[PDB]
Amino acid sequence: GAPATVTEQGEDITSKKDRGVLKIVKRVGNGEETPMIGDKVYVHYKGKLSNGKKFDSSHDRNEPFVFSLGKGQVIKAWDIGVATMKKGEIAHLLIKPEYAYGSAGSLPKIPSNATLFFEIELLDFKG
Ligand SMILES: COc1ccc(CC[C@H]2OC(=O)[C@@H]3CCCCN3C(=O)[C@@H](C3CCCCC3)NC(=O)C(C)(C)N(C)C(=O)COc3cccc2c3)cc1OC
Repeated sequence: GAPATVTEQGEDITSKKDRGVLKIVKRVGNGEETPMIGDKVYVHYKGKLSNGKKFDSSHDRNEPFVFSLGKGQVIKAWDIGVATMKKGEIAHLLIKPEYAYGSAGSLPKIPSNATLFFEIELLDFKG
């Protein structure tokens, strides 16, 4: 499945080069601009525990998810990952626990020491 292909083939997009955030581009975006630190970002997403049978279904797929990039409003992996995405891009991210919920997790849905998998679609961004 996609987590194994991303662990196998994914690009390391970390500063540390610890393969803690691994990326495969699923749909090539528009042009060359990526969102910048402090921009509002608008995405759709699907997340799961990387071992997980199905994507989590507990958010509205219609409504864009919105956050301010690089401001610690999301797990570290998203501040890293989304910054790399072109408008219209769909990417896969495979994330080690130190770029997600670490030792604490976030019970019940996210256990301690959880590796996560996302599909993200970058819809738009604005300064
Ligand atoms: C700076 O560090 C953090 C900042 C914010 C948080 C709160 C959780 C945060 O969730 C996320 O960052 C990620 C990525 C953005 C989409 C939602 N996130 C999820 O982890 C998913 C998760 C993926 C694994 C499968 C189970 C679900 N969570 C969600 O999809 C749900 C709907 C379950 N969830 C509670 C939220 O999306 C709550 O809304 C958020 C809004 C902003 C940031 C976070 C969550 C946690 C942080 O560190 C642990």
